[PDB]
Order: sequence, then structure tokens, then C-alpha cells
Amino acid sequence: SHGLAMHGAPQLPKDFDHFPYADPAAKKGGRLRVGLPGTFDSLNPFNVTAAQGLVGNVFQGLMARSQDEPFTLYPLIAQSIDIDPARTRVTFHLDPRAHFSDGKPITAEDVLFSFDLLKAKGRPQQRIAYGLVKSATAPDPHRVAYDLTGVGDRELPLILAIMPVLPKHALDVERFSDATLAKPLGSGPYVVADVQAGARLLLKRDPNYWGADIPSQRGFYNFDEIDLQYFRDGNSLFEAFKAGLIDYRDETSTTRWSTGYDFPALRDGRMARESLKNENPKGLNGFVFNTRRALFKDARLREAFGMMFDFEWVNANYYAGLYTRTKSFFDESELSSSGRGASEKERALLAPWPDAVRAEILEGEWRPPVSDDRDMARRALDLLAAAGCRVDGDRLMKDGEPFSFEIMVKDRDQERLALAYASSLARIGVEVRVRLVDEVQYQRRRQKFDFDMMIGQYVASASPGNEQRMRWSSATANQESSFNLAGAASPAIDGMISALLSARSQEDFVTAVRAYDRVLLSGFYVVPLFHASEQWIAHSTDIVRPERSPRYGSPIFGPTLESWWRKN
Repeated sequence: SHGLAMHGAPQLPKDFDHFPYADPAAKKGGRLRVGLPGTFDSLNPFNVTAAQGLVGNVFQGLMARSQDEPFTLYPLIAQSIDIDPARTRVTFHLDPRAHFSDGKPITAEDVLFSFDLLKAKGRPQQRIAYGLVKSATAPDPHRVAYDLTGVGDRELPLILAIMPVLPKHALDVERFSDATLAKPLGSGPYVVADVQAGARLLLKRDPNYWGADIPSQRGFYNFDEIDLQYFRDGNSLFEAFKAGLIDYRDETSTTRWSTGYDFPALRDGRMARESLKNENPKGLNGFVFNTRRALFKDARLREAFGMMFDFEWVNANYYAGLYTRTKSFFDESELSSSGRGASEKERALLAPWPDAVRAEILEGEWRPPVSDDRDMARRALDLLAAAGCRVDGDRLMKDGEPFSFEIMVKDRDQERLALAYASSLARIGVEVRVRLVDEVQYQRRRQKFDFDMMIGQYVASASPGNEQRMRWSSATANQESSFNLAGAASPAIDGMISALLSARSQEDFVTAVRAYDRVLLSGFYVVPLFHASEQWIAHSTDIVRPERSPRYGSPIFGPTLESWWRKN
């Protein structure tokens, strides 16, 4: 009634004082200088280039998400909830203390206005989700009742709970679809104090922020001002940090992390760098096979081709040895099947699908092959022979023709990865053309699935949900512009997605995701690439953070460092 976990029970007691990764002793005051790459031209993050830093700081949901749990929400604008275990209904009881930053009280009328507006004009999956609601009503000005009878979507109440609450009295609905630089009205701890398009967004504390002493807010929002500055590209952003004009940065360049942090402020203690890790799952990016095309229809051939990617060579030659191989769609986490034998409960979930999981993966013995290479080439050729492909002279033959294909790439980093892979595949007689295509052609060809192989992303989450259908369901395998780049269309994938979507307890959810991981991996739809096991950050020593960081989420801290504060 005062907490909502996607699976299982909320881990904080009803009377918790603060989120465990917030420090209530955090000091108030000072200006945080944040630096971001790129540009912006809008202060509306909810239409379909908006400035960052507005969600949370300005625009608030009904409930606040604790990043210390996979997916659990706690009271914010809604002080409590009424929900049944089957999730056919949810009513939000609004906090009568809540008001927008002009002092206007938040009422059910604002929530229904926001629901209607976002259902019509929001992001695509948001429109679909809100469209599932049977009715949205206000039995009184402090209650919002959502009818979900017949939907069967256990995620929908939490999606409704994180909808931003927008001011009916102050939002022009006809302007919603435009790029707007007018200072927007919200209810959060900060107001928009100054904006210079493409240059800076200045946030200043609302001294009368309604929720400053709400439990889910205590210890957060300590800076009096947050200045979000936008920079051309990475080098000028990095130079501003070295000059002391920017207080914090995330590092994503292996070259810069490896050799660029030898400047004086780093050595004399004015700034520091750190690697941080939490329990958020990692992965997965990879070379994607287009299994719609005859040359990649056999999972045995896809597995064999995957054996030839030499990660150790690329890691040492391009990335200063800083990355680690991705081994799972939910890698380095409790959701991973990697190195874990399937449980009896997993095997029961998989029972209707006896062909779906390879024994090597079912028993937790499988990993993407590690190179030191005749043994690896020999393993690949033996598998290929079983798939009916044999090397004639210097060429691998399939259906009487030499095997050849194209890897479509979009930038130089991808091209170097693909060229390394092409060189390895040449050793088993496979001709691989690597073609760098411009942005417009790349996007069009990705949307139409006009490729043999390309590099794709399937970002892991600590609470996988309906987005898995977009990436892997049979229904989206042949739908233009979908995320299902490989064209996977497997009843066992669809069945495991259904099982993870219907799991109720956290233990049954973990079981289903592990089994789902095994089915995805056993299809060899992708050649997994690699990830950083830790987040690389650097910061001024004049700002500090709580001793305990959140267990989940990536990046670990928000762009405006809501839990940090200025040292006294």
C-alpha cells in the first residue's frame, strides 16, 4: 500500500526514513557544474532534442523509484496506492501537500490531463501502454482510479505510477509537439532559472519545494543550483573538466581512460578518478546474423562463425585490455545463465521446448570461445561440416557456392571490429566484405533488414519486461523498423517471454529470465561483443557522495548527481 515492487515485495519498510543510497546528512548549498556532449533545443522531454536534467528535478511522477532494487516504487505525489494482487485495478491516493512550483495544488485533474495528453502525444510504447487502460477516473479530487480489467499486463500499474504529472493550468497542449524553450512548470525540487539554447540550462532550487521532507526525497537535491553546459564533442568537454570548469564526468574512451588522466589537478588531489560497480546487468552488443536470409538460417553455422571472433586480440590492440567479453544477455548479474546449471524449476519451464537449449548452455558450461588457432578453426569446421558446409579448395562451400557475406557498419570503430572478424573468418575460407555506409543508408537498411550482418544493441536491464517482445518476439521478426534485428521467430523464445512477464515472485522471475537467457544464447542470433565491468568516473574533490551507492541502474548516478553534495 506504500510500496510497489514489480516482482515480490518492496524491500523498504512502510516507515523507512530515506532511501539507503541517500545521505540525510548531505549538506545544502553551492552550484554543481555538469557537462554534457552534444546540444539541445527543447525543454520538453516527453514529446516525440530535449535538455537533460528535467525529469526528477522538475517533472515528477506519482511514485519515486528506488535504484537500490530492480524495480520498486515508493510514494511521491501519490502518498499511497490501492492495488490488487492480480493487478486488474490501481487507485492512487494523492498527497494533499503536493503543489507545482507556482504554489498551485496538484489534483486528480492534473493526473488525468497528463494521462490523456501523453496517451495521445507521448512516446510510442507509452501511447500503447496507456492505451491498454480501460478507464481513468477521479472519484474525488485526491484519487485517480485506473481500470485495467482484461489487460493481463503486470507491468502496467508501475508504468502508470512513473508517468510525469503535468500542470493542466499551465501547459499549452497545442504547443506540446513543438520544440519549446519556455521555462516549463513542474513540481520538483528545482525550477528552470535560465536557458540558452544549445549552450546551458540553469536549475535553481525551489525554496518551497513541496516534497523536501518526503521519505523518498530526503538526502537528495543538495546543490542550490545545477548548471548543465553542453559541449561540441568529447575533447572540449574533457578540457573543461581538466580546467576545473566541470565538476564530474563519465569516461567512455579507453584511450583517454588509459593515458589521459595524468594532469596536475589529478595528482595534487583537486580531482579524483574512480571505477565503480553495482549489480546492474551488463551487455549485450554483438554481431547480429540476419537469420531471414538463407546463408544464416542454420544455428550450427551461426555458432561456428561465432567461434572465429578473437576478442582477446581486439581487446589488447584497440582497447588497452580494459574490456571484458559479454557472455550473457544479462551478464554479471543474478539474472545471468552464465556458469550456472539450470535449476529444476528452470527445466520445468523449458519442458515444452525440448529443442530450445543446447546441452552446453543448459548445464552452465558454455562461454563465447576464448582464443589464444587450428583447434578453434577445427571446431568451427567440424560444426560447419555437420551443417553441410565443407571447404573445397581455399573456400567454404554452401549449396555448391563459395560462402561470402557483408558486414554493414556505421563508423570507424565498428569497421575495425568487423575487419578483424573478417580476417579471422578468411582462415576458414569465408569471404567477408566490410562496408561502411553513411547515416541515411545505414538507418534505412537497418529498418528494412537489408543486411547480412550488422552490429546491434540489446541493452540489459535489471527488470526485463515488455521491451523483450520488441527485440525478440516472432511477431516483430518481420516488422519494419523493429528492434528484432536477427529475425528471431521461436515459439520457445515467445514462451519464455510470456513466462518472465507473468512471474509474480522475485525467485520465479529470476528463474524465468535465466531460462530465457539460455534460449536466446542457444539460438546464436548474435556474436556477443564486450563491455566495461565498471563505470569509469572522475570528479572534483569538492563534491562528495554517500558511502553507499545504489545497487542497480546504469549509469550509477543521474546526470545531475541528485545524491551528491558540496563538501564543507
